[PDB]
Amino acid sequence: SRPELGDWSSPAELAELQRSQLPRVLAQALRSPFYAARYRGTTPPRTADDFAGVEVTAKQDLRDQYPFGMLAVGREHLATYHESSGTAGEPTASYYTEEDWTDLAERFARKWTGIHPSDTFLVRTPYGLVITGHLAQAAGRLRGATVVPGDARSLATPLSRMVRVLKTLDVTLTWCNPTEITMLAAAAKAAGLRPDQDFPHLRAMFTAAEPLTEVRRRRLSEIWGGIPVVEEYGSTETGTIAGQCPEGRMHLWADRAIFEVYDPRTGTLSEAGRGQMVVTPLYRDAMPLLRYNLADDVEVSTDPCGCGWLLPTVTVLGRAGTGHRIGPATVTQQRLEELVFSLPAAYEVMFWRAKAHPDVLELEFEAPEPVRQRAVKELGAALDRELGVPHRITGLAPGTLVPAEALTAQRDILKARYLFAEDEDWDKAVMYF
Amino acid sequence: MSRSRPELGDWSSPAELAELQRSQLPRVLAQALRSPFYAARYRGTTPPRTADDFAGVEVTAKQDLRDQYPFGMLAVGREHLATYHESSGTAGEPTASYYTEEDWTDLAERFARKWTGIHPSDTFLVRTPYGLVITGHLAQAAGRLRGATVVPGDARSLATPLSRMVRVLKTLDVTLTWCNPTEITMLAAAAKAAGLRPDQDFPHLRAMFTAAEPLTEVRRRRLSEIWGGIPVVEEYGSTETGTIAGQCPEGRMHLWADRAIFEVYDPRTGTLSEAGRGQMVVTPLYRDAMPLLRYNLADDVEVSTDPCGCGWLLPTVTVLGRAGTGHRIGPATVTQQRLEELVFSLPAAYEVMFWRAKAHPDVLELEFEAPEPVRQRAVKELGAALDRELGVPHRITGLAPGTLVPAEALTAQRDILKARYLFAEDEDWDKAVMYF
Ligand SMILES: Nc1ncnc2c1ncn2[C@@H]1O[C@H](COP(=O)(O)O)[C@@H](O)[C@H]1O
Ligand SMILES: Nc1ncnc2c1ncn2[C@@H]1O[C@H](COP(=O)(O)O)[C@@H](O)[C@H]1O
Ligand SMILES: Nc1c(O)cccc1C(=O)O
Ligand SMILES: Nc1c(O)cccc1C(=O)O
Ligand SMILES: Nc1c(O)cccc1C(=O)O
Ligand SMILES: Nc1c(O)cccc1C(=O)O
Ligand SMILES: [Mg+2]
Ligand SMILES: [Mg+2]
Ligand SMILES: [Mg+2]
Ligand SMILES: [Zn+2]
Ligand SMILES: [Zn+2]
Repeated sequence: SRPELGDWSSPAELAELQRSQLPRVLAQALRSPFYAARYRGTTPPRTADDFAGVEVTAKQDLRDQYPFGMLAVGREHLATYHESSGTAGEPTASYYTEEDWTDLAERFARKWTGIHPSDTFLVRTPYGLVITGHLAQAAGRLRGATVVPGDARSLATPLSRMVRVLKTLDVTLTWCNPTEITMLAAAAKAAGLRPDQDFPHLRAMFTAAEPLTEVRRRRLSEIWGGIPVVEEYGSTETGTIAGQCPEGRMHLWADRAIFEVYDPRTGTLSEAGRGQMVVTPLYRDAMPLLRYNLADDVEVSTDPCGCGWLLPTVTVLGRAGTGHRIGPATVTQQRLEELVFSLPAAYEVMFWRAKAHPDVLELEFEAPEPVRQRAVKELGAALDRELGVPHRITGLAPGTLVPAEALTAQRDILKARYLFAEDEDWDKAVMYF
Repeated sequence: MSRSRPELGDWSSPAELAELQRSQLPRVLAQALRSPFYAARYRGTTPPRTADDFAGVEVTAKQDLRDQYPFGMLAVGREHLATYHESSGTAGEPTASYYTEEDWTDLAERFARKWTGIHPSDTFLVRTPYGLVITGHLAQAAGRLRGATVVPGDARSLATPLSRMVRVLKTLDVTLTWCNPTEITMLAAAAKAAGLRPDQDFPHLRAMFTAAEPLTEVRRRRLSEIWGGIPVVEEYGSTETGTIAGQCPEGRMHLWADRAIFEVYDPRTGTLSEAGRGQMVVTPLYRDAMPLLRYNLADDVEVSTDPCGCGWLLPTVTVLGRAGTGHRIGPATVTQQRLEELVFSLPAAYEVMFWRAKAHPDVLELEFEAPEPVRQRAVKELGAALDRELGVPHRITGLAPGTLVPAEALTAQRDILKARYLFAEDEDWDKAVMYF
């Protein structure tokens, strides 16, 4: 019913797998109050050729239509409801039928390392309204992997507990953002476990949600013993839209969506190049999207890649591509990250932050005491040689940017209690979290 | 014809129920021996295989589940597990439980035994944790079994503060909630703080499912009244057992005895019986991954086989738990359950929801929040109730709202941020790496 990797042998065959779905997709879209309103008074697009004419759908549209302005089915058919991360003030609602969920789960499950019944899969992203935890769990169950629901941002599951679970359950796969990969490495050391040796069953780490350079991705692999760090690109509104190949580039899942690159200035859409990621999902019923602009800054290739899936590649600059002018130079987060994570691994520089002033780059990072002044000097020389920005670099003690208590605090999972003995803490009566 | 597990109405007498149970025990006892824990227990001797042998079977204690952490109780290949969970309470001494896909169908069916129904027309806010504990996953699996739209509210997540849950309750026309009874009061207080009346401004809310705390009928009825007189539907369960009892329309919880053998353990005499007062013992009948033979939850319960007005033909259960622990204060014994009945007997217009007490050898110290006009009435009436019902000496203090339950818990909104490393000059770079 839905295409599989290897169902097309050329870009022309891929294009027809897409084109054949557009009548159903355009018919389903018009069922939603948003698109019915958009094409009121005129004749709607109904054929594949008409799709070239279709107007972009912006984030602002999804926000204006809160909660169910984008809904194309009866609510009786919805399986789950979700809201996006970012501004709580302007919620972005997304919702999925059971059949919508099978497409979502299949796309996440396209992990070049596999997800198997022999896997124990720690899901360490949030389950609170956002889709990310539910998505990894649904893929885990689709493939028969034992799912350990770690959740994230939950008082029930601090880092100390996740490290104990990683070790004691022989976890084989993780799902968490790239910062959480470093947070778990720092929490592992604090629990007396070496990330590079003491987790012999950990075979791959799945990651997304942040702009991630190859330089940082490779260091995260090295920190955890040289195991694969497998990136994907997605959103609450779209699910997974690209996944890594064994060579380390992300390929667009174009059999399940039409991908286009939007120039915001000219307002023109092309199938490759530099611009804003536009997505038309092909296998949705509940929340149809026509050329939804994620507004992520991306470069799409279509270059023949060494893996040979016959899919375009994508690099996600995102916000990390926003140039800040500092004296004569433009610095991006992506370029700073490459310099920070080019420091030797033995310096253990993982946690850092920078502020762009009009005149100077202020940058702080944690490094153990013996190596700190080497690290400050080498990062300074790297910035001089690569950017020529003025900089004030400060090395900090570990425990300064990422406090020791975040790495080691354990928290009992209490329920409300009302009657206490004299020697008990009655501060946990009603505020027990 | 073609469901493999029993449903309400498949037995017409206690004798028929008993045979539905006994017929599963050879499979259950064979599966139990496959686990390292039971194979070790019955090493060197003859293991139990038949129904008659079950009378002989030794209790499995919580301390056994802790000693066996993580997979000493595992009876199948790890390839067959769907999910892994750990219990609430002490993080220092974890209890693991785990379930195959088929184990999950039994769990989901038991939660779904809600006398109010769960239908495709329902929008179901799941407001218990998804972090290792089973509760969020269990409500979500039942929601999907019955076709209800599941809103994963999670609980104890920085992503879902009460202000956001109130907005969701209202704007999505939520029909069903699942959360502990304290969370029901927290949501009511957050609604008021947002300028919404729980008793009128949520017209689509038709029932509230609850568990996890000892809950008196007096408190349960007040929680119903606060939210407009809608049903508050209780169940009783544990991470290791799933749902073991659920409420009937008359307001008592019935044991799901078609899916487990329930026994009451007297710790003093060390005897197991099918009814009475003591510690809840459970033998689940429809699980493969983590077989349990007479697992003692150690919850303090009263099981009655007395007929209820509902007519389901299952024994009822009351869960005293910790709230049944007598603290002696001179000649009087005070229980949480009895204090709760007095606090929630105060008139609803006084708005007393949040309280706490400490047992001193000489005096009961009790504090609660009440609006200013009514506070002195509340202090006096609760004092007279304690004098009349317990005769304990008491120091009762009424507190300003925002004192036990801060305003920021009820109204604070929190952006769901991702890590950022490079900031413009005017931004807060404190959310770089600690972005929670
Ligand atoms: N691999 C990735 N690299 C960079 N940014 C990503 C990646 N995956 C997700 N994102 C970002 O996360 C957003 C998803 O937002 P949300 O739907 O709120 O979870 C995307 O639109 C991107 O801005
Ligand atoms: N309806 C209920 N009434 C009283 N206590 C309950 C109820 N439901 C659950 N519990 C308690 O919560 C425990 C479950 O603990 P856990 O497995 O850690 O979630 C039970 O063993 C009881 O102590
Ligand atoms: N994927 C995520 C999201 O959507 C929101 C917050 C956190 C994450 C993550 O990967 O941890
Ligand atoms: N990165 C994501 C993904 O791959 C799937 C779904 C959501 C996200 C996200 O960034 O939140
Ligand atoms: N059900 C719960 C649990 O098992 C642990 C902690 C909290 C709850 C709850 O109902 O909120
Ligand atoms: N309270 C619970 C329930 O009702 C079902 C399953 C588990 C629990 C729990 O408290 O762990
Ligand atoms: Mg529905
Ligand atoms: Mg498995
Ligand atoms: Mg328990
Ligand atoms: Zn490739
Ligand atoms: Zn009854």
